[PDB]
Amino acid sequence: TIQNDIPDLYSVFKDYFPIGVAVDPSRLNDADPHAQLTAKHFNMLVAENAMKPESLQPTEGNFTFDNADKIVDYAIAHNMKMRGHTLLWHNQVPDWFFQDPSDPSKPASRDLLLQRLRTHITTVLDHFKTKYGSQNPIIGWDVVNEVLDDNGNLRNSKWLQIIGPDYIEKAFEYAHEADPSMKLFINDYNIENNGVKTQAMYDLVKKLKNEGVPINGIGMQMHISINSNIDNIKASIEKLASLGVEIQVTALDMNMNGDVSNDALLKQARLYKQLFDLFKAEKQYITAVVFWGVSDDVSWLSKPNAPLLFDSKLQAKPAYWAIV
Ligand SMILES: O[C@@H]1[C@@H](O)[C@H](O[C@@H]2CO[C@@H](O[C@@H]3CO[C@H](O)[C@H](O)[C@H]3O)[C@H](O)[C@H]2O)OC[C@H]1O
Repeated sequence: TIQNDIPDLYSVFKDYFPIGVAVDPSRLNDADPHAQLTAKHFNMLVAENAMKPESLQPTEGNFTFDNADKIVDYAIAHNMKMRGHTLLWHNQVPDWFFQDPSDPSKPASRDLLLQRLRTHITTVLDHFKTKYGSQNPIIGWDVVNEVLDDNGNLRNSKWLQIIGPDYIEKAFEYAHEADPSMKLFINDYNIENNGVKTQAMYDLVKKLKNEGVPINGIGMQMHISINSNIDNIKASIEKLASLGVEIQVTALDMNMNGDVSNDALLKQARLYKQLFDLFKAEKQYITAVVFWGVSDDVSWLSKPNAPLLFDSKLQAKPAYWAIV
């Protein structure tokens, strides 16, 4: 049972940016405590899995939008905005995209993979626009997800192998052409550490924007840990923001490295407070902050963990109180 009378989390940040959460379509019923926590605390929603490539086009031409639409319907019913996650990734993407259809033992050509990418992107964006029109809550999409490797080079996924380095620019071109009203993001993890990957993201976006690629923002996943350095996060935000793009914190959670003790929860509260003070200070750049999961019991991180503001019993944790 949730605490109904404590402050609605997103309301605390009304003068800064929307506060969202990634959800599962099976946790949206009015009688479900997870759905109650969702509607109470967040004014933005993201599909944790239902809008990924495999979740939308499992086999070629066979589009499965029911779960995604259930989430969109819920966002509309609760006056929430949404982020679309994600049009291209190297995980949760079906193998058929990369296979020659006449000989599945061989790879698709650059032109065929690009055509499939264009058809996927266009169908996905046209689906939400035609079904929901002006009521479409989605304000932007993670057009590409995790395209850098941890050394800062382009990740050598099948997209890169088959097409080459311009597959990123093409994804953005296709998305922009399908729906120019959507803000287009490049999303990634570890770019908040002010290391080689942060520099590579800055370099890549600088390059693509100078070439006219329609990138509107950079999504910083923010899968931080109890040991993360706030100074590095501030420096990363400032560096990426210098490109003149929006910054969104897209998948925030805190890895406790196995320590879920009361002492650790207090340390987590101090760190989350510092993190949100930083986000508020950078409000001129940050346009959304989204948590990757509603409560600890439904977090994607393996156990034991305590990554979010609501615990495994759906109760507000010390970090929630520290922030509000
Ligand atoms: O077995 C499969 C699971 O492994 C899968 O788990 C999801 C994996 O993707 C996570 O979201 C990513 C978290 O990291 C970054 O933020 C990415 O951008 C996200 O996409 C989900 O949280 C997990 O639920 O689910 C499907 C199942 O078949």
